Amino acid sequence: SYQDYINCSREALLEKMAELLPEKRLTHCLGVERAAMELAQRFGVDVEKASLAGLLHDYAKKLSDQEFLVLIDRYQLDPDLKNWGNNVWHGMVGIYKIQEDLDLHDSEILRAIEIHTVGAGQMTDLDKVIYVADYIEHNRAFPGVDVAREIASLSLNKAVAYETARTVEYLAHQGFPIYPQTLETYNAFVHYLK
Amino acid sequence: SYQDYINCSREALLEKMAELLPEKRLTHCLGVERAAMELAQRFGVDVEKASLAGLLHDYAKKLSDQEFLVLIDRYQLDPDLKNWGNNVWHGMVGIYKIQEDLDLHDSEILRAIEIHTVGAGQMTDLDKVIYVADYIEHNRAFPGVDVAREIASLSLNKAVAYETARTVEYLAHQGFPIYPQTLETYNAFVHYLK
Ligand SMILES: Nc1ncnc2c1ncn2[C@@H]1O[C@H](COP(=O)(O)O)[C@@H](O)[C@H]1O
Ligand SMILES: Nc1ncnc2c1ncn2[C@@H]1O[C@H](COP(=O)(O)O)[C@@H](O)[C@H]1O
Ligand SMILES: [Fe+3]
Ligand SMILES: [Fe+3]
Ligand SMILES: [Fe+3]
Ligand SMILES: [Fe+3]
Repeated sequence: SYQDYINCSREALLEKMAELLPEKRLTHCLGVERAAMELAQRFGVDVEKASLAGLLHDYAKKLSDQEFLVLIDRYQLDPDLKNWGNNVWHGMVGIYKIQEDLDLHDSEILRAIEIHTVGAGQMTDLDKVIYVADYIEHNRAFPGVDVAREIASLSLNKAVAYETARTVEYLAHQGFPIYPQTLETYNAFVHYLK
Repeated sequence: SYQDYINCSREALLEKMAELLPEKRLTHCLGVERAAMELAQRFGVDVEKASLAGLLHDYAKKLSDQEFLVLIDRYQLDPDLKNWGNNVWHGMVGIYKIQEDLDLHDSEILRAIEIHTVGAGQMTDLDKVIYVADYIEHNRAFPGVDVAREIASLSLNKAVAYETARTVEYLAHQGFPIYPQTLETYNAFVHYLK
């Protein structure tokens, strides 16, 4: 059960999360919970760790800038993080909030949530499941989600590669800064597209 | 004159370059020579340094992999360079060939050619002129070259930002690895797009 990892039940979590997040964000988290489960089954990942990471992944999505900044200092994280924003922080810093609120200490789940947005050059299979589940969960309908879904049905590595290539492409298309760890992911996984 | 910087005349250079490169690549270099001159005038860069860098920028475009690898060892360059290819090498490594063949020692011209493909987080105005001239020279006709040209008529910084955003976008669109120094450029210049 989830109580094996956090300090409350799935139901109590859901109640807590419904306070912290708007409907759409919570529905998305439930989406990722389900998608992570199906991917974990297909690729030999502990389904329960995947489900819980999936549900928790955007837990900290609505922390203010101020709170993230507070968290950066308190946990003495990379000072460069202050030069960034919510996109980077909700996973990379938001893990400290999750740890505070829910007494989550499992290093594998924490890592999966940590790098769900930006990935890393080295990802565990759990990491990859969350990173992909987030992209392909059943409520998303961006153009090309069907291609992501087909790729994720066959290869987790190729799904990571595809998602990261489309993110780098969209960020550059939009003229947004690209967190350098995302490029690390991109360059590690890009060979899989072939 | 060019003899102020290299060991032969412009004419003798052109003869030498016509041997080293196919017509299209040489025509391109002449294109960049002219474009660099016009940009140097507009933005307060020494027109002669700009012209010469522009003409020399793709001098080493057809060195073999083997020669680049030879050059990496001899000049004891970043060993990571071996993990890459022509795109990165012709500027970043090709400067050593140019120095060998033409006795070019001016640090400013060398730097401009060095990073003409990938840029850097810090670029001199000469660097920027070459980086942009390469993109907008009169023989290019890629879709959007007209937008690049208009931007380069008004702002060198914005021209750098635009070119780099389109390169990052195209590399990700194509599924090619992205040399991490290119992202350095992208993230330094991207604010200029606003
Ligand atoms: N390296 C990055 N730098 C900045 N934003 C990013 C990066 N990678 C992903 N994002 C964006 O962060 C937002 C949240 O992503 P996600 O956590 O995957 O839903 C999305 O709009 C992504 O485009
Ligand atoms: N960071 C990079 N990594 C790999 N290739 C690149 C990078 N930046 C530019 N290129 C490519 O290298 C080629 C030569 O570029 P240029 O020297 O600007 O004509 C072009 O096809 C560019 O798309
Ligand atoms: Fe997220
Ligand atoms: Fe999400
Ligand atoms: Fe070039
Ligand atoms: Fe060129």
